[PDB]
Amino acid sequence: VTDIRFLQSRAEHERAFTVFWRAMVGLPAADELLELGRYLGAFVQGELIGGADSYTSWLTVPGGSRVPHAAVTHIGVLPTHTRRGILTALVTRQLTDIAGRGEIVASLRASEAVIYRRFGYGIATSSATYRIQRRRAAPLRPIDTGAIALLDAAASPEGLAAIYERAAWTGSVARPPQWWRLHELFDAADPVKPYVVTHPDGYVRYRPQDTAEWFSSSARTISVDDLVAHSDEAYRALVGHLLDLDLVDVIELGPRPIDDPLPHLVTDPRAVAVAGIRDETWLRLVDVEAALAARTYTDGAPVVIEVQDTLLPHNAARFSVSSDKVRRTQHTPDISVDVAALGSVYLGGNTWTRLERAGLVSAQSPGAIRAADALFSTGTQPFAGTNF
Amino acid sequence: TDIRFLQSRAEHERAFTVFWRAMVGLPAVAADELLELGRYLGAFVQGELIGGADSYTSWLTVPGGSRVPHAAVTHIGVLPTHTRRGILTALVTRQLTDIAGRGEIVASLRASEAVIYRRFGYGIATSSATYRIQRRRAAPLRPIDTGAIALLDAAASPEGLAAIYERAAWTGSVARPPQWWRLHELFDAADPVKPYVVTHPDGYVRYRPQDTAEWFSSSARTISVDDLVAHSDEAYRALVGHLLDLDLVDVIELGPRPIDDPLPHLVTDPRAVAVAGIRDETWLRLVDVEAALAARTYTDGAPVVIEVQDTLLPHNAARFSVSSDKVRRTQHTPDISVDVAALGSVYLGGNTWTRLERAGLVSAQSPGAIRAADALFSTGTQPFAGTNF
Amino acid sequence: VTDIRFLQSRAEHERAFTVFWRAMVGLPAADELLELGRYLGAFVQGELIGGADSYTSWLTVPGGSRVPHAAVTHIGVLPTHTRRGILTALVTRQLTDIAGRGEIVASLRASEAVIYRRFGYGIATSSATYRIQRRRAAPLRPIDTGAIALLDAAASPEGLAAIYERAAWTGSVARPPQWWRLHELFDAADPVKPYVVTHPDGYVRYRPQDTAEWFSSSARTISVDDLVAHSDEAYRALVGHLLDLDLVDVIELGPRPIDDPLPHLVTDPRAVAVAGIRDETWLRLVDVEAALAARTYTDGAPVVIEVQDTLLPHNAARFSVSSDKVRRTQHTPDISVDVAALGSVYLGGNTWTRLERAGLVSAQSPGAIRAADALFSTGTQPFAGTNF
Amino acid sequence: VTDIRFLQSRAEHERAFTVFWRAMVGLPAELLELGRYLGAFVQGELIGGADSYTSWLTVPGGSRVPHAAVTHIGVLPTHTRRGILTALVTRQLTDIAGRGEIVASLRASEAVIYRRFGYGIATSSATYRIQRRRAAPLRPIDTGAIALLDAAASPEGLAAIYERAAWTGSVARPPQWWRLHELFDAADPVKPYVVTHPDGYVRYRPQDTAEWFSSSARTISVDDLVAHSDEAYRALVGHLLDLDLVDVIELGPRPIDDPLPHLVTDPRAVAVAGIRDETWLRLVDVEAALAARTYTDGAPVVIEVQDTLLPHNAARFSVSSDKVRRTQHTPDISVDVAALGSVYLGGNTWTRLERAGLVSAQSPGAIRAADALFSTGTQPFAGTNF
Ligand SMILES: CC(=O)SCCNC(=O)CCNC(=O)[C@H](O)C(C)(C)COP(=O)(O)OP(=O)(O)OC[C@H]1O[C@@H](n2cnc3c(N)ncnc32)[C@H](O)[C@@H]1OP(=O)(O)O
Ligand SMILES: CC(=O)SCCNC(=O)CCNC(=O)[C@H](O)C(C)(C)COP(=O)(O)OP(=O)(O)OC[C@H]1O[C@@H](n2cnc3c(N)ncnc32)[C@H](O)[C@@H]1OP(=O)(O)O
Ligand SMILES: CC(=O)SCCNC(=O)CCNC(=O)[C@H](O)C(C)(C)COP(=O)(O)OP(=O)(O)OC[C@H]1O[C@@H](n2cnc3c(N)ncnc32)[C@H](O)[C@@H]1OP(=O)(O)O
Ligand SMILES: CC(=O)SCCNC(=O)CCNC(=O)[C@H](O)C(C)(C)COP(=O)(O)OP(=O)(O)OC[C@H]1O[C@@H](n2cnc3c(N)ncnc32)[C@H](O)[C@@H]1OP(=O)(O)O
Repeated sequence: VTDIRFLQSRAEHERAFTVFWRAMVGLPAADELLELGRYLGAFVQGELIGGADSYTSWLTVPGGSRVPHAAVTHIGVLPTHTRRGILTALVTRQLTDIAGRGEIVASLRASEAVIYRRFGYGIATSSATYRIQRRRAAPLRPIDTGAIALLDAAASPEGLAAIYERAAWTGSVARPPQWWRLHELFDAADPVKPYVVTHPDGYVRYRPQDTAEWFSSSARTISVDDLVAHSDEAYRALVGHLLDLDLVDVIELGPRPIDDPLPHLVTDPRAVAVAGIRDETWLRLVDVEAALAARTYTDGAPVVIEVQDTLLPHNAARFSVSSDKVRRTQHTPDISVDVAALGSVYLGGNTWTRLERAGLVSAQSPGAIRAADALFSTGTQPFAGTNF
Repeated sequence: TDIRFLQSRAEHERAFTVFWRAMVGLPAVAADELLELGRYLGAFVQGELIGGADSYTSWLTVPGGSRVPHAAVTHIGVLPTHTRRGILTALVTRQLTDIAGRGEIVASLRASEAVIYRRFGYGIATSSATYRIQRRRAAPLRPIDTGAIALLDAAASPEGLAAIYERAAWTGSVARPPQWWRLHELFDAADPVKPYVVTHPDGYVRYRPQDTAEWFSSSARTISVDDLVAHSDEAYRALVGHLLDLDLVDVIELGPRPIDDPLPHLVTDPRAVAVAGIRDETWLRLVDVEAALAARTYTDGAPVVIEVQDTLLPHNAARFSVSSDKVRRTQHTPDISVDVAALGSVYLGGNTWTRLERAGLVSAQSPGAIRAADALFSTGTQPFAGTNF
Repeated sequence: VTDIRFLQSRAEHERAFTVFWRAMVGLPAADELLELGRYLGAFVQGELIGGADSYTSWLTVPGGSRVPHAAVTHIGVLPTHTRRGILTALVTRQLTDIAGRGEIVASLRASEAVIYRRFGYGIATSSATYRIQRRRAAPLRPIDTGAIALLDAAASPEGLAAIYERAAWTGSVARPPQWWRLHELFDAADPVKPYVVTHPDGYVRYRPQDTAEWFSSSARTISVDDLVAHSDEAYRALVGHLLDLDLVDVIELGPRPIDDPLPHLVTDPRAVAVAGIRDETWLRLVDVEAALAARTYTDGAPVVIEVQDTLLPHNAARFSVSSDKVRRTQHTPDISVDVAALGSVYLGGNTWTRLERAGLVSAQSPGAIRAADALFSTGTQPFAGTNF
Repeated sequence: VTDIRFLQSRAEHERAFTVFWRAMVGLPAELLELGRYLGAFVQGELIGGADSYTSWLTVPGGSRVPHAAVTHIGVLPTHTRRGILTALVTRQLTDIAGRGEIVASLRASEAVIYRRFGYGIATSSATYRIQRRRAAPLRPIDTGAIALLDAAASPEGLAAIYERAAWTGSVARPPQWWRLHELFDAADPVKPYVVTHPDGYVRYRPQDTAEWFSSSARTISVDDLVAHSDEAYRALVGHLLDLDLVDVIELGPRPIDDPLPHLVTDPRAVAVAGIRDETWLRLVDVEAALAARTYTDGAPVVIEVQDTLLPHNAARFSVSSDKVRRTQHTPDISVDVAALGSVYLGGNTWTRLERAGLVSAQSPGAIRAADALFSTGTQPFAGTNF
């Protein structure tokens, strides 16, 4: 009755866009936004009623390695065909196809947080929203900003793509040409054009809010939609530019890392308030063995992790993880966990102790948890400054 | 201007009114019930007491579980008629030197303003979070065993809850002396809404219903959890599971809680748990840096040499070789340079070396020096106190 | 000093539109949206300074009969000519002209509730606005939905007009071609296009709200502007479709009947909240005898209602009303009421007991009020769902 | 394991109160009728309960039927989802039947609890906000019989005025109810004004008194308006509209069809600020309830009632203005007892419940004939909570 196959014609590609938009209901150019050969379709009695797509991408794992990543998106089923196992059919077929392509991880941005964990996706990174009261944000230590250059209207999508390409922070994802084309359209839809300030090692985009009432007796606020900084000097210089921007009362940064050292840049840490925290990267480990081997660890003793994976039985095994070697093992495990929770830990956005506390990790010794956290610990919280 | 310790009870009573004046907006009990007799410092100009700073004999749990001698600093304040004259600096300098002589190695406080104490070496070492849970959306991801849960609402005593709290082992946890419990006896008496107290063999939870006059209103029946003590993973799930299953409750507000509280991982809908706010908590001041670094545990990494800057306590201004095996003073060239305030921020695991280096508070001489230091100091849980003073 | 005549030129029709817009102050080709030979103009010293218009329409009265109805609208006088009796002159001529056309009722939508009762208009229907918390709205009984069809971009204004034409609910009014052309203009101006879902016996139009901030932690809301259901099965199927939309958090229905059985469709009636109730149909009985005879009654004993009418003395008489016959009588009345309050009861939107409680009905015999409610009682609250 | 019995000592009744308060969680901190409180005991400890009061309820036609005012229902959170409430409700309803009472009603804390037991939403209440400056009377309103009785009001005197209540949906206010409201009035520092009429009274309290003499909207709140006559109703409301310092008058709870908008020249001065379910009605004896109410001079209709908890009501009833008896004739209408309760007081019609899928018709005119019989002129309303 229901057939799941890859889309193959421009007519099928265009219909999948209409189907995906319909399922999203409230989402605000034709097929120059897609990558040919990765769009799955769900057909009942002939008509296309759902689908799931992905893009060839990479993902930066702890240690800087850039792993093959499938950026899953465009998932949706028409309301006339929901609750029939169609998404499950799409996701199972998609992950198997992602595996055959040599890709090691897949990630998405969930429209609802109750959908994808049953398929092995785990919340691996989170994002924060900061509101800075600029009048209270004098820098604790001097900030240079000498290399700052204004590029407001002269900025191009090709120039910002060149700066972003050298992104090295953990959790960062590829921004293909199709992603920049999509944001060319978003920029055209907003009448307020964004300011672009650059540094030799980064840039920052910001837009004024309620401009019709700028001179009012309220908080003139700007909104930063992208902050790319490949060096500590660039991070401080770019942030320092905002703290020194005249006429600005409130600076809103979002999405930003949950451990962004904004409170440590100012004499008054309370000038920086966290206005919200949200789940970001839903990571699905497609090849668990290859994923664990692509990431780096600390000089600890090896720990054996038994992973449970129902959709991909190839990952259901025991792995000895160490800074020296990652191998399949038959030794008794130190930790047993499902692939979804392993994905939550994989990028460093969660620890083994906290997932065990929630009841998602089974330990054989109280110090097995400590040993595993000693290996997997990272210095920065992972963060994907990009949505798709 | 004379800075001396208070001695007579009249001076202790006057220092409380002086502290209340400095706080301006703080909400009848003898001062001796809430004070430690030999620990209150006073600031005198002419005969008049115009400021002071106090502390309590306490402990603090550092990474590794060790319970370190800790000075719970509080009651700090100067009258507005004597501010900007160096009086607080004289109080803090005398207080920190006295804390050192008592053999206590750390001091912590709760700052009324975030712009006061970093100049004295205090660093934000822990933070607290506020969660709002939409109970209808918070069905447990895995089944939660609540059979050991017992209702103890009116039968709870300050002495009985103190016995459960004493077994606190989480990093950042601080002592709750009898004076702390006496103070919260008064806060409970002032509030007409009495709190529910639900217990588990390894913990307890206190919660209070909000706007009771409009309880049956359209919607948004909220409860407020002011204390969640759980010494076990099973106790943690049972106590939270008790909250998620409470009938008639629409919104559950937890605060203050650890910033890494695994509430989003307990429920099928992580977005049923929303972070409503994050605030600085522990302002930590390392009084004996060497003894503090030696009391905590580290991972099996290579040693790192940290050069510490300390202006108030030059005894700490030195170079320390930090490793899981030994912590000693060294003359070797350092791998990392930091002031004592930022070292305090990292000490409990609430900050990493990379993020402080990014803010310009850490100077590295090798690229991997930061990575090596974070490998040693990293911890699995964010530090958290859950108690104020 | 003041001349009242019908407009006859397109230049006059265009100015009457400018006068009406000026009188409305804050309201957002005109001959395409107008019906000629029905627009009255008020001329002072030659210049057009006010007017009153109407459309040839019908109105569904209790029992299903479709009576000749004058859809009055476009009433307005310039602020430089108010409080001079011009509206009273406009309304008197209009109602007399409506009477000569053989039309028996007139209705309008009042901009202010203090204007039209002095002319015999009474509030005959009211409308409600519902907000449904979708997560709490599981159906009490299973609702089928196989006959539901998505028709979003394939919908035509002509097709929905064909579905609306079968309207049989009490209070429903004609939607002339001019009305649909007017709503073509509203739909073209809004960049957000509406979803159109159909059933063999009805349809429903809905629009997503704040689409720019759809994925944020704020309740994703849709707004239903039209719900047409000619059968209980169509009503349940269409509403059931809304309750099953996967990404929707809040459903707003409005305007809807004040007795819409939404709370009885769900296990949690409090998932449906009434966000407001407002007067809708201002009904004016032009031919009281013909109106009373066109509607149906219950098998009760006749009651004699004495109607007071100052503008139209043809209605100032006593009428013996029963399920069998409606006649003029000289017998002593059982009930005395002005035509304005009779209009309020005429569609079933009010009862005789409550209007007597308000002091608008006088009873001359014991039990006359009780008897009158038995005849005039209806099972459904009247409702138009259409504005003009 | 779990034992369900009636309480027998005041010590048990008092703990049942604390257990009820515990289950209610956030309810604010003698008041009982002995011999009507059911308790749930596991190993000698009381962990749940359900209580009721001897009361009456005004059904269409004015008849005052024996009514069980259900309240105090609650189970400790350590013993929920084990069938204890179902055991309490089953025992309670069978006990209500044995006492000769024909209806039971309650005020539900959650709307998702009691329908499975046959309770139906029979009345709803509304909250009105009147912009007093815009509320001039449409017709002149007399008020010479209005008398200020503010501090001279007594619980015993006001209870005598309420006793003459004849509107459909009204319930008895026992002495225990007035004692409970004596306690609420003593706790509130703002004492209520009490204005009387020969046929009614009205209680009102000023809102936010601390900022009265200079703010945006000085509002008063009317918590009780009892009026046994059209003249008393207009006089009492007219008194409120003529209070010189009041900007906004808030009435609640009031009937959903309160003719306030028809009293003023500006109907939009009266806004509906909210609508909430009120009476959850459970027909304990369907036949006797159908007989106690009045109907119009229509043709008989046969109603088939479904009732799982009380099979005595599972039958077919011929309803007419002359006679209500059990019959074996094929029914014209089929309904479960919960939905029949929704219509019983006139707060719902057969057409709207059928449209919601709660009524099945066997004849085309059966729905229309049933509405002809059951129609009432006033929406039912219980100006009282318990
Ligand atoms: C990467 C992105 O683009 S995120 C965008 C996701 N898309 C949307 O939100 C569009 C709107 N929604 C939809 O299109 C659909 O509801 C989908 C795709 C989310 C789900 O499609 P379905 O065909 O209904 O899924 P399926 O039948 O396989 O359900 C599998 C299980 O997940 C559950 N489930 C699926 N979707 C949801 C949901 N939205 N909320 C809660 N539970 C869900 C089902 O109950 C079922 O559980 P069960 O096995 O215990 O019965
Ligand atoms: C643990 C606790 O209880 S926290 C409670 C702290 N108490 C209060 O906040 C009460 C209100 N404030 C006060 O009483 C006083 O302002 C105090 C105690 C904070 C400071 O007392 P002072 O006598 O003015 O301090 P002192 O003169 O030594 O100032 C030292 C430096 O800190 C600065 N400083 C002190 N307080 C503040 C403040 N509230 N805001 C900003 N800067 C301050 C001074 O400007 C000075 O800086 P400088 O050396 O560059 O000139
Ligand atoms: C169907 C629709 O389109 S409704 C749209 C109605 N139009 C508007 O609201 C536009 C703005 N207003 C206007 O154009 C004018 O004020 C109108 C049309 C409301 C009234 O026109 P006028 O020529 O001033 O009316 P007119 O002089 O005949 O007044 C008759 C009586 O009604 C009263 N009246 C008229 N309008 C109002 C009002 N808005 N508020 C209160 N009373 C009014 C007058 O006071 C007068 O009472 P009186 O005899 O006791 O002195
Ligand atoms: C008249 C008055 O006083 S109203 C006051 C009502 N009391 C309260 O609201 C206090 C808070 N709630 C409680 O104490 C309890 O939840 C009670 C009393 C409502 C229910 O007690 P329980 O022992 O859990 O009821 P019980 O186990 O018999 O449940 C019977 C059914 O109703 C359902 N149910 C019972 N209470 C609820 C509720 N609050 N929400 C949703 N469903 C419920 C159960 O799921 C069960 O359904 P099922 O047969 O499909 O599995």
